[PDB]
This record gives sequence, structure tokens and C-alpha cells, in this order.
Amino acid sequence: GTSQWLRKTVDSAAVILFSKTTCPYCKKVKDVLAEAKIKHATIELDQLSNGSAIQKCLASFSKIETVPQMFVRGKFIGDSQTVLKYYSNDELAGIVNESKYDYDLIVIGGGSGGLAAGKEAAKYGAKTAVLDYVEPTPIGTTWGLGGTCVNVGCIPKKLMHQAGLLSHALEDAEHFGWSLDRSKISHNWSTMVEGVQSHIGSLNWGYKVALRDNQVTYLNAKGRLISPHEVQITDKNQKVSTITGNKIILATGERPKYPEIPGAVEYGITSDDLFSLPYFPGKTLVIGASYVALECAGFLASLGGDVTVMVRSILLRGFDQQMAEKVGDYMENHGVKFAKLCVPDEIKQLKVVDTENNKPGLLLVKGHYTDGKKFEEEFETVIFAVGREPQLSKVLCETVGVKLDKNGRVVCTDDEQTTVSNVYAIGDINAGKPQLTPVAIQAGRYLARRLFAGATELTDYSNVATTVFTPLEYGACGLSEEDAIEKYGDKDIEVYHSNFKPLEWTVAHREDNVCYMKLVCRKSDNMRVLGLHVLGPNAGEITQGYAVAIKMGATKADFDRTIGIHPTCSETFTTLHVTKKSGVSPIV
Amino acid sequence: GTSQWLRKTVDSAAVILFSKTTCPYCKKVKDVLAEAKIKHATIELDQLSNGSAIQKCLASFSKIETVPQMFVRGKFIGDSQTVLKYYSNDELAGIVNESKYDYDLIVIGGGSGGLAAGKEAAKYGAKTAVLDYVEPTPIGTTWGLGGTCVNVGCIPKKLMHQAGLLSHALEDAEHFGWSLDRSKISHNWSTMVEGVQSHIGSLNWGYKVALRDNQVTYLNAKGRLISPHEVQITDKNQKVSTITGNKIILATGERPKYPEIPGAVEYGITSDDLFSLPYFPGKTLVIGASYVALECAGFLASLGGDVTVMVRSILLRGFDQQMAEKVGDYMENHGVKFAKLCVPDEIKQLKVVDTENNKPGLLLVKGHYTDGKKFEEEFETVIFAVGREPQLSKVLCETVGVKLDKNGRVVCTDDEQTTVSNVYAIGDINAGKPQLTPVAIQAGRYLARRLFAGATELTDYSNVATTVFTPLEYGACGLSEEDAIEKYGDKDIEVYHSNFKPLEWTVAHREDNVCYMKLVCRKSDNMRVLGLHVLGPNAGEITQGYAVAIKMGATKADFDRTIGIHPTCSETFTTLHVTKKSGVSPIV
Ligand SMILES: Cc1cc2nc3c(=O)[nH]c(=O)nc-3n(C[C@H](O)[C@H](O)[C@H](O)COP(=O)(O)OP(=O)(O)OC[C@H]3O[C@@H](n4cnc5c(N)ncnc54)[C@H](O)[C@@H]3O)c2cc1C
Ligand SMILES: Cc1cc2nc3c(=O)[nH]c(=O)nc-3n(C[C@H](O)[C@H](O)[C@H](O)COP(=O)(O)OP(=O)(O)OC[C@H]3O[C@@H](n4cnc5c(N)ncnc54)[C@H](O)[C@@H]3O)c2cc1C
Ligand SMILES: C=C1C(=O)C=Cc2ccccc21
Ligand SMILES: C=C1C(=O)C=Cc2ccccc21
Repeated sequence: GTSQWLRKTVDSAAVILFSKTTCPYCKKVKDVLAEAKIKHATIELDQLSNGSAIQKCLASFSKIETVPQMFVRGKFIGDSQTVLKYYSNDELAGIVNESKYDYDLIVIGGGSGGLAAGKEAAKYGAKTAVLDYVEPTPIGTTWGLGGTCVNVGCIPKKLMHQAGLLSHALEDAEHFGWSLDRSKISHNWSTMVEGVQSHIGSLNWGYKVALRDNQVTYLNAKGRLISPHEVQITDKNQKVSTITGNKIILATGERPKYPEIPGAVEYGITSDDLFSLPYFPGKTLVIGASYVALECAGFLASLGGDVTVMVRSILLRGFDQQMAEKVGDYMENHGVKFAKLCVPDEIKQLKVVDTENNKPGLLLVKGHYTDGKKFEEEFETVIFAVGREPQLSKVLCETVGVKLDKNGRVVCTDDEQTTVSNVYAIGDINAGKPQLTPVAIQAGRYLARRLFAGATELTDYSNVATTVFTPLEYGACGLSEEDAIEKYGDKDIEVYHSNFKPLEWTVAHREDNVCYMKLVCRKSDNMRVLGLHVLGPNAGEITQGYAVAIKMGATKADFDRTIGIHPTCSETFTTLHVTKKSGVSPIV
Repeated sequence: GTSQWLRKTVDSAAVILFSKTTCPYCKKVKDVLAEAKIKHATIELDQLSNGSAIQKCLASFSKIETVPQMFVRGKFIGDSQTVLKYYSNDELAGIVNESKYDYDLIVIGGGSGGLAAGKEAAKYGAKTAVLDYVEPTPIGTTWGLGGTCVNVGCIPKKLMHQAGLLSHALEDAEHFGWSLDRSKISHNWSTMVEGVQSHIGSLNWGYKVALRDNQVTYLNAKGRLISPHEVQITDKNQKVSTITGNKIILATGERPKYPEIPGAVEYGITSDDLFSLPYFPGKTLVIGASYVALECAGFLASLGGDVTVMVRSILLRGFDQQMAEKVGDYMENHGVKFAKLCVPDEIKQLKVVDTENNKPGLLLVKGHYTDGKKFEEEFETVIFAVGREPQLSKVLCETVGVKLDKNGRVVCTDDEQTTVSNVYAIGDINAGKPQLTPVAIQAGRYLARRLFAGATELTDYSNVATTVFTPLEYGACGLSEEDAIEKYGDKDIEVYHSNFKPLEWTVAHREDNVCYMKLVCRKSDNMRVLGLHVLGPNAGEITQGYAVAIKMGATKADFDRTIGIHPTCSETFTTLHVTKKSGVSPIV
């Protein structure tokens, strides 16, 4: 048991020390490495149950049982003195620093997971290189380091959400007494895009800095794994070179799909273009139903745009459909038009995008409804959010044996290992895992600690909370109501729910009985909270805390004996009492 | 054991039925009471571990072991047939309805706890009366039903907070692209007060309705307990009468204190006056340091007022003082002036309040600093928030034996019982308990279930989360850092902390490294989270969820293995790693 673990650890760590807190010559060599600016992992045997056996099983590797014991890339490098003996004659640089390969770790893709993994690995001695490149969109849009979230995802998405929410803040401010000229307030897209792009620019550059500050080599180069330990890089000159690493982390993410219809690539855009668009989109058609589609339709409308969403079948497939319908219901009642049960057939261009005056072109979208009537309408902008797909054929010489699935994602063990044992996959390309930035970050950091500091903890992908940043936000943790009934049967499921009304909405004359929340519980398992769902303002702030309790096995009674904070939206979870089976109405 | 419990239950319940789910004639009599509009508690013996012994120990009271068994005010009223036998001849009204006293329950005081207790008791058959009266402030301010929170507390306080936050929303909106005329935006106090008063009016009346709809008798009358079961009421005619109840719940709350200096009662105001004030306060001096003082100084300043806070010694005594200083630091840097280590000696009137044009008067505040220099400054309004005190001498003929403490609050057992066994105390007047509306509500509801439906659960007063609604909010659950070190010693305490920055603040050019959060943990108890502290926007929404986990015994590792929601402020709790002992800086 313990020896399978120590075998992996010693082979994988680049620079690691085993030590004790209460023993001198442990303390003694740490300070010397410090002084020498040589980074390393450390395992305080005094602080593990296992430590007993390990310092003893350790002698299988060193012929030794003293602490300290220092290893480098799988090989014992000595005692108290043999290492001082290396600083001694100044030979502790080419010792800690030589490897079969150029790097302990090459990370391919510089997004949420890849930068997080790279950084944490460098923190324990790993010689690390991060590759990143951004294949432009069909119109030539590109961006800097940081990945989908930072550049064309949650970050700009949420800022434009915020700008949208300020619309309702400007409305609300009048009823709270502010002298406000709503007959003279407009929104300027270019000003907003420039502020958003300036904060993105500062994150692109904060990430370069951060890589430099942690002795990580950043390469603006496309990476192709040609063999388990070999990565071919092509740079901005199209110059081709080869580099070698012991561990490889694939973290290349996905890019938007287009539908295969005439004029879609040529005249439509995706989220990749939206957030740096020079010109206001104007009257916009969003094609799709993902949380991406509704988030974008949502703030465009709150920015005053004329917005339409084309929905092939249902909203937010994969999410609790009662909540999805409530989300959709709020947007329809606040400006968003929905062309329901409708697909596109062609996009025909009527006007070309004016680089001159930064104004959109004009498109004719032709489509058909399920009922056979034809869709034909003009839009200045058409945005596809019909899903996202990995681009790995462009990264994995399929000679190398990294097994992909149907959808092009990487088949992984529970510790992120691919079918090539030194190659791991994190983030959106890891088949079957939730596709979210914090997941990718915990995966990369936790994996980096297993590789290079002997950690054991795996990433827990279960009950990962989400929030959809539609005009009215929807946060969730755990199962939808339909999935809990599927798994356990209707009679084993109790659902407590309630409408509520933000105090902020009262003076502001917003809706009663629109915001809503519910706990899905297992009668047979002590009313274990299996899924939490909340529709209302600040739904992410609300939900996050409860994801800790749920991960701990919260039951209904745990919610009930917690005392609310007043006045908040979140406190309503601590007083829920109407059940669905009751028939009683959740209104307030 | 079980029999001590059933003895209390049968004596106390007004109308209660013992039953089984899977037995007919249980189901049989419920529907008949339903049809008869007679409310009652119900205890499904099939659903308790205890049920075994109880249906058997039940025969000590009825001479019976059948279900159903129905009692009224301590006395068995029969079987399947003896009750149908009472509906039968129409005598089931004066049976369920007669008592030694006019009421199963008189609640004295119609505030958060009292209305919640009254309502829940009526729901199980208790004949209930709620008394409420509002002694005017020294200037004659009064208000309707609902208590401190609804009328002159968290509700108006938080709405005026909101109006204050919209000030920064109007600022923020420009950087997010909105064409906004800040050289032409003012705030109108009277418009805001009127909106706030209109929502309060609708709550005053929603509460009257709710009492009427639950067959509760509401009396706008001052109540005085003259004997354990006798309450003297004086109405708006000063007509004096007497009423009797079996159980008495004292829920009369507190009223603001004034300092004993010339001109304070005559020319100053309290929070009781602030929220209905006809006129803008104008240049204002807030005397005090409570969360009340800072909340009010805070939104007045965000409303554009010239605001000064007079602080005798420290801010927010009783709260974590590192956080208190950060709260204070933010307000000082955003307009609030602090006259530190300063007390008032006299208020002299310079101008009388103009009922005519609704404009404040003018005051000269004379005071002295600790350093001996004299304070002397003009203010249009002066507000005292120097604490709050119960007024029970005006309610308890001290003949009756309800033991008060030093401060005038009621000494209670863990189940809210006073020293007179049928008389309970809830809310702010219950000595030693946190003084918060949701506490009072859970106390009253939970107590009502023990009295009248045989419930056993007590209210848990430990680890009750709070939020202070200063311009930058401060939420907390559990111990301050200083109290954890006092209780467990410095070397047993680890503190993880971090600065953070709302995404919303970036484009808006607000402060880096001002918002802040920390977990106070017990090294010796598995890094058990002993106190959580967060300074930032939406601090109540953030904190609430975590209070469930903490009540469940959350450790640091429970926080770490939870995955964040991105992008949120709250997610930063799931990635904390800098410790205080580390010396490393919490910045970002
Ligand atoms: C519009 C939108 C909104 C979103 N909002 C949220 C949200 O609010 N919250 C949330 O949690 N998640 C959100 N997501 C999801 C989130 O952005 C992703 O989960 C996250 O970016 C994925 O991280 P990753 O490490 O898997 O890859 P990415 O962050 O996509 O990074 C992969 C990187 O690798 C580069 N690359 C690709 N191929 C190569 C190659 N051969 N060589 C070198 N580099 C290469 C790519 O150009 C890119 O820089 C959003 C996504 C979208 C599209
Ligand atoms: C400015 C301010 C802001 C606050 N903000 C918050 C906040 O944000 N969150 C929070 O949780 N708490 C807050 N609090 C505290 C909260 O308002 C109280 O905890 C709560 O109102 C106390 O409830 P209670 O049932 O003890 O009494 P109260 O709500 O005070 O009600 C007592 C009632 O009894 C009446 N009464 C008194 N004597 C008699 C008598 N003899 N006969 C009949 N009726 C009588 C009183 O007039 C009053 O209506 C705030 C308090 C203040 C002052
Ligand atoms: C259920 C919906 C809804 O409520 C609002 C809009 C919508 C659009 C497309 C499909 C379904 C819906
Ligand atoms: C510690 C303080 C602070 O930071 C700001 C203001 C203040 C006022 C009175 C007492 C203390 C403080």
C-alpha cells in the first residue's frame, strides 16, 4: 500500500525532500536550498499516519533511513552532508537541474487549467513550459494569454452582464429618490468593450508576469505531441522546433461550433467574436439555447438591443427544466423574443460590416418552424452558440495512443491520466467532466501536487455548483428534480420550494413571486439535500456557501436549524416548508 | 423519559390529535375537523422512535390505547366515535373552544418574534391574542404593526442602504458605457422616504391581514402582566380591561437609549425617527459606534450627506476588531468623517425644525476629545445610536416574579421559559441571546410548536451569522479571531485569509485589496472552522450558505474540496491558502 505510493512519488517529483519538523538537519538543508533559489517539494513525515512505514520503506530507495533525504527526478541525492557537499563545490545547480528532458512538465494550452497546473508545478521544482496559441476565428479575431474564460468567456461575459444589470439599477435609482433622466440615457457599446478589453489586457499581462515570476517558460507557439515525451512547436514565424518533457498536461479547451448552413461561417459570429466586437451588434439573432446563448441574448437586451433567440427544442438542456422555463419566462417578459421550435437554413448577406464607421452589416436569416411556417427576418448580427468542440486532431498525432471518445475528448482515469501514462488531460477536453473554469483550476493544481509533491487528494467532480448569468440569475448545486426522480423514484423524493422577493425589488416595483428556490431531498436518506436551485439576484453568491454543506451531506434539518441573515435573499433557504406533494402554492 | 415529555404535551396543547398514517380512523377524524374548521396539532406515532412507548404510556391519560385520541387543553375528549358523537349533536364547538382563560396564548408585543409565535400557535388550535402598541418617540413619531425590524430597523435601514449603493451604481454605469450626467444627478430624501414608508405601510397591513386570516385577535393596546395568567390592557381611549391566557409570551423588544446630556432628548433623534424623517437630515453627526451608527452614517454619506461619526472608544465593540477597522477604513476613505475618542457634553439648539418647508433645524454640539481639546461644531441633525434598552418595568408588575437581570432583560432557560412557568420570553429581551430578527422568529416559532404541538427541538443560538450593512458590507459567522485565541490560545489557532476584488469593481476602477476574507480555524480540532469573516459586496448573500456548513462542523478541508462558482466573490473561500502565521501578504 504505502510502497506503491512512495514508488510513484520518488519517480515523479523533480526536486523533493523528506523531513521532520522536530529534527535539526531537516530545518538545516531547507534554508540552504532557499538561499540557493532552488525550489522543491517537502513531505514532513512527522505529520502523516503513514510516516512510520515510509521512513522505513524509504530505505528501499536510498539505502538510508535518516532525515533529511533529497531526491531529484527519481534519484537519491543524499544526506545532510552530501548535499551541502554539492553546494560546497557549487555543483548543486547542474545536479538539481539536469534531466533527460528539457522540462519536468510541458503544459499544452494556456487556459484556466493549464496556467494553474503550470504555476503550481513550478512551485515544487518542476522545470515547466506553458505553450499557448489562439487560432483566429473565421473573421480573424484573436487574443492573448489566459484561455476561454479570461478572454472570450466568464470574464467579459460577466462584465457585460454587469453593464446590463446597471440598466435596471438606473431604472431602480429613480424610485429610490435619485433625479434621473431616463429620456436622455443611452448606452455606448464601444466604451464598454474598451473597458472590458482593457481589463482583459491586464489579465493577459498579469499571466505573463506570473509565469516569468515562477521561472516558467511561456511560448506563444502551437504545440503538437508527436511522441509521449516529444512536443513539436510552431511559432509566429512558422518556425518548427521540438522540445521534451517528462510529464505532459493537455489543456487546450474547445472552440465554438458552427452549424453547416450557407453563410454561417462567412456572415455569422460566435461568442469568440462577441466580446471584442468593434460595433454594437444591433438587432441580433442568437441561435442556440445553451447558457451561453441566453447569457448573451440577456445582456444585449438589457443593453437596449432588439434581441431574438432561435430555439431548436428546449432551453438549457441538461439543467433542471422547471428552472430553465422560469429563466426563459423572465427574459421573454423583459424584452427577449424567442422564435420557438425553429431552426436556421441559410444566412444571406444584405450588408457588409463597415470597418469605416464601425456599424454592423445586415443579414437575412431564412429558417423553418416545426409547424412548417417559414422563418425569414432581418438581423444586423447573428450569433451562434450551438455548442463547443475540442480541436485535438490538430494536437495529437494519433500515433501516440492518447484515446479520444466519440466527441473528440480525452478518456481519462479519475486522476486525469490519459492512455499514455505520462500524459494527463484537464479542463474542458477531459471527457465527462463539468466544463467550468474552477473545475479546471482545481484539477490542474491538485494534479500538479500529485506529480511533484507526492500529494494524494483527487479532484471531486460531484455536486459541482453552477451559475447561469442570465438577466435573472440561476444557481444550482447537485441534481435537477427530474434526475433525482429518475434515479430514486418519485415516491422517494420530497421537494421544498418557495417564491421570494428581494427587498431591493419592493421600492423598485419589480415582480412578486418570480424569484424562486427549491431543495430536492431524499425521503429515504434522512431528507438528504440532493439538489439546490435558486433563481434570483446574486444567485452565485447565494449558492456557493451551500455547496460546502451539500458536499458534507447536508439534510433538510441542517438547513432548518441554521438561522437566517436578515434581510437577504439567501435566508429563505433556512425557512422552507411548503412541499410540492403538498399541492400548496409556493407564493408569497 | 418519554413520559415526562407526554405529560407536558397533553397539558399544554390546546387541540391535539395522536394518530397513525396507516390506520383508517386516524385519517377519518382529521377530515371531519377540517370540515369543521377546527385547527389542531397532530403527532403521527408511526413516525417516532418513541411511538412504541407513547401509545402505551398514552393510556395513563385516556384509559385508552386506540388511535385516534384527541385532547383539548389537557383533557381527553375521546375515540373515533365520541368525537363524531360531538360533531354529531353539534357540540364540538364549545368543547374544543372552552378554556379556563380567554386564550391559550397571549403574546405581548407585535414584533418579529411575537407575530411569528402568535401565527404558528394559532396554526395548531391555540386561541391567540397579539397585543402591540408603540410608545412614541420624544418628538411624537409612531408607526404600525410589525416591530423594530419592519418599521424602524433592518427593513428601512436596508432600503436606504440600497439607495446609497445605487449612488455607486450611477458612478459605475459610466465606465460600463452608459451616457450619464453626473453633473445633473441629485438625490431627493422625501421621495425615498415615501417609497420606504409605502412598503412599510404594506407590511403593517399584511401583518394585520395575516392575523385576521389565522383567527388571531390583534389588539392595538398596551399590555401589563399583573398576574401569571392576567394581562391588563389599556387601549387608544385609555380604557382599561383585563384578559386571561394560559401561556404568555413576552416579545416587547427594546427602544433606543439617549445619553444624559442637555438637549439630547429635546434636539437629537434616534433611528426610531430617522426612517420616517420628513426632511433631509443634512449635515449630520452620528453619536455612537454600533453597527446601527455606521449603517446610518454610511448610507447618509452615500446619499451625498456631510456626515461625521463621534466615537467614544472603538468601532463595533463585540465584533472582530480587525474587520471593524477595515469597515471603518473604507467609510473614512469614502466620505465619512470620524471624530475619534470624543464624547458629547451638550447639544444646544440654533434653529428649530421647520415643519413649514420640511428642512432640518441646526444644532451646536459641544464635546471634548480625550486629548483635552474641545469639540464644537454645527450639525443640522444629530443622531444617537448609543445602544438600546428594554422597557419592562412598564410591562411586568414585578409582583409577578419574572426575574430580570442587571440590564433589565429576562432571565430564561434554554427553552425560553421565564421564572414564571407559563411565561416565556423571546427576541431582544431574552438575556444573553443574539439580538436579531431571524433569531426572534425561530425562537417564537419553535417555542410555539413545543407549547402546542408537542415538538421538542430547541432553538440553537450558537454560530448565528450576522451582516453589517455598511457601505462595504461585513458578514460573519462564529468567533472573532481574538475570541478564538482567548478561548484556545494562540498556538492552537490558524487563520487563512485573502484580499479579493469583485469583478464588478475592475471596469469600475474601484479598490484592489480592500475586500477581504478569513477563516479562523482550530489546529488541534482538524482545522475546524471556528469563525468566518468577509468584507465585500453582498456579504450577507455570501455568508449565509456557509453558516449551514459551520453548524455542521465544517473544517478547512471541507472548504478546499468544494469547487468555486466563477466569477463570484464567494468562490475565494474555496481556495484560501495564505496563513497569518506565514507572514506572507494576503494581497492580490
Ligand atoms: C461564453 C462562455 C462563457 C463562459 N462562462 C463561464 C462562467 O461564467 N463560469 C465558468 O466557470 N465557466 C464559464 N465558461 C467555461 C470556461 O471558459 C471554460 O470551462 C474554461 O475556459 C476551460 O478551461 P481549459 O483549461 O479547459 O481551456 P481554455 O480556457 O479554453 O484554454 C485552452 C487554451 O489552449 C490553447 N490551445 C489550443 N490548442 C493549442 C495548441 N495546439 N497549442 C497551444 N495552445 C493551444 C487555446 O487557444 C486556449 O488558449 C464559459 C465559456 C464560454 C464559451
Ligand atoms: C436600526 C436597526 C437596524 C436593525 N437591522 C437589523 C438587520 O439588518 N438584521 C437583523 O437581523 N436585525 C436587525 N436589527 C434588530 C431587529 O430589529 C430586532 O432584533 C427585532 O426587531 C427584535 O424583535 P423582538 O420580537 O424582540 O421585538 P420588536 O421587533 O422590537 O417588537 C416589540 C414590539 O412590542 C411593542 N411593545 C412594547 N412594549 C409593549 C407593551 N407593553 N404592550 C404591547 N406592545 C408592546 C413594541 O412597540 C414593538 O412593536 C436592527 C435594529 C435596529 C434598531
Ligand atoms: C419554455 C420556454 C419559456 O418559458 C420561454 C421561452 C422559451 C423559448 C424556447 C423554448 C422554451 C421556452
Ligand atoms: C479604527 C478606526 C478606523 O479605522 C477608522 C475610523 C475609526 C473611527 C473611530 C475609531 C476607530 C476607527
